[PDB]
Amino acid sequence: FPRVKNWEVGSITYDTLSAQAQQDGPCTPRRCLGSLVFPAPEQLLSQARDFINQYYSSIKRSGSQAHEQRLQEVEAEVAATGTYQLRESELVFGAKQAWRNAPRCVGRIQWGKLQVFDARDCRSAQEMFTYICNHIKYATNRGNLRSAITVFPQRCPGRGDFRIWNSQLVRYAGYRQQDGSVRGDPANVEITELCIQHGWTPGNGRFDVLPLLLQAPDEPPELFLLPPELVLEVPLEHPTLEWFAALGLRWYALPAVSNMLLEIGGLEFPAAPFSGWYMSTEIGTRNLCDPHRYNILEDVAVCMDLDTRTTSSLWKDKAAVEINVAVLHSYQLAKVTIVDHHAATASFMKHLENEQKARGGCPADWAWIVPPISGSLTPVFHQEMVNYFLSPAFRYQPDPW
Amino acid sequence: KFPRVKNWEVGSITYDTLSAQAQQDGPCTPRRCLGSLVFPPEQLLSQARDFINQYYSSIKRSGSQAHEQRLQEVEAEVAATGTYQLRESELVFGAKQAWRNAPRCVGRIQWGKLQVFDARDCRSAQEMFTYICNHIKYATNRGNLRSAITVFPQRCPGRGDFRIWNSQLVRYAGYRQQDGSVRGDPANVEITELCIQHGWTPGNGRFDVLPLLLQAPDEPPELFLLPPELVLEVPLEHPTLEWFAALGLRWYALPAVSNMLLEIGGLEFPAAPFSGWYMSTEIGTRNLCDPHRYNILEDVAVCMDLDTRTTSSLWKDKAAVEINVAVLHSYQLAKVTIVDHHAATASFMKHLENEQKARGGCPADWAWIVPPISGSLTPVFHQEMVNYFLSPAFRYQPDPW
Ligand code: HEM
Ligand code: HEM
Ligand SMILES: Cc1cc(N)nc(-c2cc(CN3CC(F)(F)C3)cc(F)c2F)c1
Ligand SMILES: Cc1cc(N)nc(-c2cc(CN3CC(F)(F)C3)cc(F)c2F)c1
Ligand SMILES: C[C@H](O)[C@H](O)[C@H]1CNc2nc(N)[nH]c(=O)c2N1
Ligand SMILES: C[C@H](O)[C@H](O)[C@H]1CNc2nc(N)[nH]c(=O)c2N1
Ligand SMILES: [Cl-]
Ligand SMILES: [Cl-]
Ligand SMILES: [Gd+3]
Ligand SMILES: [Gd+3]
Ligand SMILES: [Gd+3]
Ligand SMILES: [Zn+2]
Repeated sequence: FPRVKNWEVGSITYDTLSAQAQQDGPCTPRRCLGSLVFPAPEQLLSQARDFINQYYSSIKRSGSQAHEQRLQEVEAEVAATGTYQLRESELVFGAKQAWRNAPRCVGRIQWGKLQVFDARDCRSAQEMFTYICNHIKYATNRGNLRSAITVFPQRCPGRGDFRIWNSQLVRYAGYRQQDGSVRGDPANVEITELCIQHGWTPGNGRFDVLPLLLQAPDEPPELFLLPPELVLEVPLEHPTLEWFAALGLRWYALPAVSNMLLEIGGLEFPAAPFSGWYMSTEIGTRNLCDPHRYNILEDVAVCMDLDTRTTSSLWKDKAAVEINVAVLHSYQLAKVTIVDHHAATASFMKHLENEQKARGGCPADWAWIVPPISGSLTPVFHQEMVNYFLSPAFRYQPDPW
Repeated sequence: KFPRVKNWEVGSITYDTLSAQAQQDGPCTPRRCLGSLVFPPEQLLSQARDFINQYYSSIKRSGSQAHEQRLQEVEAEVAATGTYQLRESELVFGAKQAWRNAPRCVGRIQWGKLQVFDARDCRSAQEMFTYICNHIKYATNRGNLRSAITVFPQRCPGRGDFRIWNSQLVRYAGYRQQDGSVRGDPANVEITELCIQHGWTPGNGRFDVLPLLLQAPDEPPELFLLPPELVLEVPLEHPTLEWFAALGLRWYALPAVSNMLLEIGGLEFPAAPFSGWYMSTEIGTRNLCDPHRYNILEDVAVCMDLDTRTTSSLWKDKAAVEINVAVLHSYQLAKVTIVDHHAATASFMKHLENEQKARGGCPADWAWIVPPISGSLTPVFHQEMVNYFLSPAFRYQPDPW
């Protein structure tokens, strides 16, 4: 079992949980590919059997009558139908486990506190839309954000998938420009074009909230505008740089990923949007300062009267820190939940400790857990980590177009 | 079987075909990635054959008279002696290759410019000291630093190694207390205790340059005072924070790693100190702000009158940036070569581009290439990378005790 050191404290642990890693990653003894962003009834049964074992362990009923009976029921259902259905309590447990198992999530100290909306009876894209609106409403909670997932019907033989075409429930449009530039968010050019192609009348601002493209089984995607009073946004200002407000920057309250596949015990839920709350570096560092995103770093630095003619003035570092200060201040001012990267990584360290006691390890992707500014100022930088895949899991999947 | 590698800032794609040549298996498997872990008779002929072939291809002389002749001589030497001697030009070529192959080095744009001092006729620790003193004076060059390596005799069976017990040629002492805590550098408490144990009168300061412990084969180490005029140091001041000087901080000019093992063509050099120049985050972020190093961050924030009562003021990030400014300002004022993390990573992207054309890829350790502050503000953050072991190489080796 891999030995793991924390270099700040000197403590050492062994990740025994990694030995149970079912599915395989991209690395080999010849080469490590850890930095890459994107690396049959019998096999359904063995996946299902392992999940049921997980579930009955969690409720202190391993080896019990109810445990063996459920294993038998699942085998019989797979034999008779090619698939099986989760019980409601199994779905809740499995959704929480998938979050808990997500190696790239620094917010997992919260994994036990997750509101699970069971939408597996959803019949249409129109009912899908209503479920999504109520997710957004519940999760936003007027700024006091609450973690939630809504689970739409599973993939099954004989029917297409439910899919949310949007990568998040709330996203800003990206309009390819006349001269080849992008107005708004360059990350969203593709989905923006698809929305227009599907009847949306575009805007022309930098922060136009996109409509939803929702796909019911064997249906074209259908366009739905979000009710604007459901989409809580935060205008960005800085506590001491009064000109910052004149940038006209905004971001939205709710980070709700909507393009990932939820896998539980072999069953696949291609539509299962989940939401928490932001860590401020996601907005202030990546979304606003990535060169291929809003790319505001140099404009802020010039307004700050920094010397942008030389790298050794650290103008980039200074401007990025104040942009992150603006995000934290603005969300706090607006009474919208947000966590800074110091508080988040501190809580993740407690999560690793909890998980070492509970499970003998914790799958974690160092390059995603360490924040994109001030890396070695946070405790996770000095913590060696073991990255591996456990199920239940959130998985990437191809775009439906 | 050729990993696809994407740069996410630009969208460009390359394939690392060089990875298909990796010799020493790394620590990762398809079941788990260990990429964040700091530390994971005549097969000598196959390693020598391969290295000789490397040398002659690099001079456009594969399959020619001198190539075959050199192949026979190493064969004859190993048959008659069980080992072989590197030609002078081969030692130079191999040192530069080991540097070029170092996956954790962001400074490899310089790999072609390296001064190699051949100390393979060395004997006794007194000779090492004069060799080390020659290196330090050459490398330091009154602040206009020049990359250099000194290669002491290779390991041979039945006889002890040449070893430098210090991890660097210049290191500050770390002294315990009437209460456990350390005055000076906590990274060097052990070698301080070893140096004192061998007769060195310790100082009482936070920045006392340690003596050298130099080990001739099968002899105990010998203490050597470094000539103080040969140890160039930089008092740290800040361009605008007038009180920063009064903190009494210093760092040394020359980063000279002296505990790693150089391996060329199957031959091993446990004493081969190499030096370049600092990247400013090494000093300003890790050495001065790591909690287990000088841990100065909060003292600087107090002096800056920052709100240390909440993490979301980003007082840590602000104090860190100003410490890095102070490092850069002070080295530039002292006319000592230094490179900031923005300049260094941009040069590394150019190195990756050069290596793509020259060799079809480049072994790179993402977690070590991305700087410890402002990670996603540097281009390497957005570059996918492949990590693997090529030879010649710098390897880690156990403490010689
Ligand atoms: C409660 C507050 C939460 C915080 C502060 C948080 C934080 C984060 C952050 C910073 C990332 C990296 C995202 C990026 O760089 O793009 C992430 C990834 C992720 N989070 Fe969490 N998260 C939270 C809640 C949740 C919840 C409720 C779930 C699921 C039930 C979840 C599942 C995931 C997954 C699957 C990823 C990986 C996404 C990917 O790699 O594409 N997170 N989280
Ligand atoms: C010339 C300017 C140079 C710069 C700016 C530079 C920069 C760096 C940096 C920042 C690191 C990370 C080390 C740490 O985090 O403590 C590193 C590692 C390393 N450097 Fe360079 N370096 C330079 C020259 C050299 C030379 C001349 C050699 C060898 C001949 C070399 C070989 C290495 C090796 C082997 C490592 C890996 C250390 C390890 O794996 O622990 N570097 N370099
Ligand atoms: C629940 C939750 C909370 C939170 N704080 N963040 C996220 C979150 C996750 C991602 C993953 N994306 C796919 C990619 F790899 F492209 C990047 C992207 C974002 F923008 C996010 F906000 C999700
Ligand atoms: C030639 C050169 C230039 C430069 N800029 N840095 C280094 C350098 C390398 C290391 C590696 N060490 C192993 C560990 F992980 F323990 C840390 C440590 C340092 F302190 C350094 F300064 C070397
Ligand atoms: C190429 C590299 O893996 C990529 O830029 C990663 C690095 N770490 C990350 N970490 C987080 N949290 N989010 C990201 O999108 C990324 N991107
Ligand atoms: C645990 C983690 O691997 C460790 O802290 C690493 C991370 N990246 C690093 N990167 C560099 N350049 N130097 C280091 O010492 C480290 N330390
Ligand atoms: Cl986002
Ligand atoms: Cl150092
Ligand atoms: Gd003002
Ligand atoms: Gd303007
Ligand atoms: Gd005062
Ligand atoms: Zn790996």
